[PDB]
Amino acid sequence: GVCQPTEFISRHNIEGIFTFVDHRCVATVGYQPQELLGKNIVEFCHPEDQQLLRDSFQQVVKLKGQVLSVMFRFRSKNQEWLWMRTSSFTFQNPYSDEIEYIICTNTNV
Amino acid sequence: GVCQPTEFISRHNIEGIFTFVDHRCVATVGYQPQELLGKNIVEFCHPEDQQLLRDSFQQVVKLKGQVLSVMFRFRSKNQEWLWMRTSSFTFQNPYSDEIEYIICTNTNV
Repeated sequence: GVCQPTEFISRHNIEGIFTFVDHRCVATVGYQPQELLGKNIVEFCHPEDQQLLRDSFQQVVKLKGQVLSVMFRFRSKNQEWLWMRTSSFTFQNPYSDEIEYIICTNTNV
Repeated sequence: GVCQPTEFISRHNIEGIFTFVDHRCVATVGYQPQELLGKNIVEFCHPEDQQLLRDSFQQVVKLKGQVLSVMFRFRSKNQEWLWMRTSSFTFQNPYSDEIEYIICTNTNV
């Protein structure tokens, strides 16, 4: 049942900064979580795809709890553009209903 | 870019108890997080698929950090068996490398 990884989950603040990444990012895009944490996801995005990815972040926060999916090229550690299909949605605190973070699942396609 | 959901992320203890579920579970399997949290995932598994799912949970902890993927039928709230493809892996504390959670991404096939 052993899988090689094909996706990783990240958490982001509303501006796009990585605040959590699981270790599958090493296999998927070549970076350790430590190399991504504190950086904006848009810094790893192909310049042509940056408005898509920005629009995704803006919209996911406007309709809290709605899921979006976007496709964009991600800069791997090995200096390749990797096509990524990322689903995004906000996670609300169960008690205040405020946005706690944006949850991204980033799949290499 | 709006997506209807057909996967959700859960976290589990080593025995399979749900300790986290995102709200996409409502669309995917019909339950609120509160209906899953504190129950074992095996309680929602078709009896014929229970040993596969047990074997998954046993092995993911043995090779901590390795990703596994299993297919099993999940009992939805609407009393239907839904085929689920679940990837599982343990998330390690960044400083001790001890297991903190099992992270499951549960996708309706």
